[PDB]
Amino acid sequence: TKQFTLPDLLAMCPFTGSTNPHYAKAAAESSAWVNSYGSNELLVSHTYPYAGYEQFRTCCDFVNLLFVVDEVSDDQNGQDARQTGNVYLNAMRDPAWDDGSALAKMTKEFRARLLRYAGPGCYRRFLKHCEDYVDAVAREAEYRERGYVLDMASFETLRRENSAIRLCFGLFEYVLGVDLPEGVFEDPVFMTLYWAAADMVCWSNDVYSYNMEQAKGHSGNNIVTVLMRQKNVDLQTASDLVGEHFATLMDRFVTAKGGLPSWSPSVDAAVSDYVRAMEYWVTGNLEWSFETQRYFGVMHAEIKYTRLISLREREEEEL
Repeated sequence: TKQFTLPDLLAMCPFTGSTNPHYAKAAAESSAWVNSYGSNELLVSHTYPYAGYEQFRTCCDFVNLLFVVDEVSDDQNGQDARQTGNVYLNAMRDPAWDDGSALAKMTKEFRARLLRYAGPGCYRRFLKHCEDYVDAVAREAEYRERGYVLDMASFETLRRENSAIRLCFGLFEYVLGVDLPEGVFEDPVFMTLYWAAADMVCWSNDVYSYNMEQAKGHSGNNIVTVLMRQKNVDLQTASDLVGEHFATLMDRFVTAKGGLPSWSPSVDAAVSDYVRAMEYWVTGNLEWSFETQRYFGVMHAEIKYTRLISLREREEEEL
């Protein structure tokens, strides 16, 4: 198999995306903050287009910090990657903790930003998602250095955490300025929307990044690889099944959305803000994927329309 075509995820997406007007200034400041120790911030602008200046700058700094942790991690063994995670995690959990390293200082800077406006529920859930993320990144490093590909159900549990999508959803309440009450997170209809959206991001990202990951021997943390080995199907079929799974979760989302409970007028208004935020992430991640060069190369703009991934075209650009 020398080429395949990506599923038309944007055709399946009934939502209208937007961008953040504070991108130009806030992205540059966050690029400068990183450098002191633009494409990463574009994802943030697309996924948090409603965020105010200071909240959008916090979001930019946080995603960059994940990109830093992810990139240091992907180049490490299981022992070292776990050590990198514990620096991020200890600096998040413990105000007294700080080993003087660059990563701890970056973490503490972000923590201070988040703690200006984060409520007690946002911070509690966020630390919990920090522990799960670090563990999953550590394990992901362990499995990559061993050659071990997970079975599908084990893989989703792990990918849901090492994607850091629960941390990004975990900023909604910081950006919007409100803690949701615990009963909302326990409602089965709301959990349905949360997981459908979380998984839509994970699955689209994987089919888009598959070609880059496999060129780098990084493709075992990817649903396309898991589908091909667990289902014994070829690459185009794996693509096909990712498109089918995306459209089914999208069906689940638009339908569940129409059925949420009513708590109170102030809680219902915040719930609705949270749901639009999830929709914005799904759509913005699709649009950003063809705007950056990192998944599809120089032709990424044209690939938006052809959806063709070709080895010869790869060989044409590499030469």
